[PDB]
Amino acid sequence: SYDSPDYTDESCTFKISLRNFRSILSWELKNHSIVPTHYTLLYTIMSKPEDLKVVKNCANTTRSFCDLTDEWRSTHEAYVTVLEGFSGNTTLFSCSHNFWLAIDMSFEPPEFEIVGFTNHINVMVKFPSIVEEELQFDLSLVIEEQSEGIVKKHKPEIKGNMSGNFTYIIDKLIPNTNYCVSVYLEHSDEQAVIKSPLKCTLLPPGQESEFS
Repeated sequence: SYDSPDYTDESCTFKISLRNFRSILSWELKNHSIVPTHYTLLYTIMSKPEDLKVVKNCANTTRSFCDLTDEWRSTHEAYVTVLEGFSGNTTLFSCSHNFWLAIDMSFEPPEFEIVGFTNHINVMVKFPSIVEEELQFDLSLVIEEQSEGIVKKHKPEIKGNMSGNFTYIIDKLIPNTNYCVSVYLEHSDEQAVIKSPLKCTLLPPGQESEFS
């Protein structure tokens, strides 16, 4: 059916994550005809596009996602990147993209769960142990609350809160409230919603039970 043998060819899509406020950029270049294996993740900063680096640990590598915790310390900048993938022994392609960290910051790896009290909520976001007094990202945390059909977004002061087991409490709720608590970061923007797989933790559902 249809007339088109070639539908897709090299998504050349670089996915950047953020584990414990550590940067890790990856790529999505599929192969149709030629069979590539090793690649070379090259990266730079928008303000200095002339300073691209073929990361030694991400050059002719027969891997995909390359990491960068202290390699992209220019969070405030847009880490422009050029991932040149070599098919076998030759450079088969070269794709670039302006990574907006300061504006994108994709968090998810961190640990997080939530305990719900019959009437309140206990949200603990497990961010790495870091002393804000020397942090690299001013990034905030957005505690989203999806209780009993009600969705919401919180944003507690991360001034020294992103250093371990974040302690937040979602209260002011009626008994029996199963909420899906997400953990996404923000920064004066409603487009950087890295809403990770929430936690739908319910609380001891009152339901009266002949108490009054």
